[PDB]
Amino acid sequence: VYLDRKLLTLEDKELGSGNFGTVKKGYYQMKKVVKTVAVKILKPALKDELLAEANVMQQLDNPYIVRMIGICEAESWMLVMEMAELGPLNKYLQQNRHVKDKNIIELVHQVSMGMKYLEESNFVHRDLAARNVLLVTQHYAKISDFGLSKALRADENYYKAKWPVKWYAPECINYYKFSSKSDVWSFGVLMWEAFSYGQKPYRGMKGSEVTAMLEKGERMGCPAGCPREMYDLMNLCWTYDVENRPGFAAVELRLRNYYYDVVN
Ligand SMILES: Cc1cn(-c2nc(Nc3cc(C)c(OCCO)c(C)c3)ncc2F)cc1CN1CC[C@@H](O)C1
Repeated sequence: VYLDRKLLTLEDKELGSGNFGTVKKGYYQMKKVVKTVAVKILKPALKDELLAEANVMQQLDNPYIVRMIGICEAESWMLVMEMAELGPLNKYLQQNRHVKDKNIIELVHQVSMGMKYLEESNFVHRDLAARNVLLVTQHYAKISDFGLSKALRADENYYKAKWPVKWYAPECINYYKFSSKSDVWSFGVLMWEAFSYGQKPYRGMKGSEVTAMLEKGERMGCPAGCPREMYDLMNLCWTYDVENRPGFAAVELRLRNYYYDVVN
């Protein structure tokens, strides 16, 4: 878990920024091979946020989740993760419009598998969005950014709490209640983004107006070229009633079936 700072080389080129500090590309020397890494580098008591993130990531072990290599303490705190070279899903899709619906299905299914695993592990992501899906290849996606994630208690199926309101289920807004079903809501939004080639959801609207729209039963439209069955799934993810909204097992199962029908 604790990494040697002298085995780590960080590139001066920044990769991304935020109110924690930065993220940078680098290399971690293993026994005989060098591993390319993404390093989240810490700049009041937000130290414990990073350790919590690392603590969540240490427990997760799935192909469709970004792997933690370890933590490094030196000059600043540093969370070392494996590198996904192609970067965020939404930016990739914005710049690669030729990508085919079948490819997008493949990627969203991969995300659904990662989230099904996360659901089984009783973790809530609480920030599932296309920006937080990182591409290893055009055909391999991983879920990133566990800074807001929580391990559910063995007796509860939800967590009670600056929010990405556009990705949030009604019960998150109305009751501050975060569950794997609320991750499912966010996945619907993520799907909409993917099939819109990285377009922003609820363009030009304030959170309060988004909340108002959803309350009236209104939902985002079916993106250009999006198969109707995938849009059906988005709407199912946007089921207002948490209890009737499906879990990731059923969401994943629907994606799996549809995808392997497309390869047949
Ligand atoms: C916590 C964290 C981990 N990572 C990682 N990034 C990468 N690869 C990567 C990331 C970006 C943003 C990226 O785009 C750089 C700007 O074009 C590219 C080409 C690769 N590989 C592995 C990682 F673990 C990135 C972050 C920062 N997040 C902020 C919002 C979300 O987009 C990412």
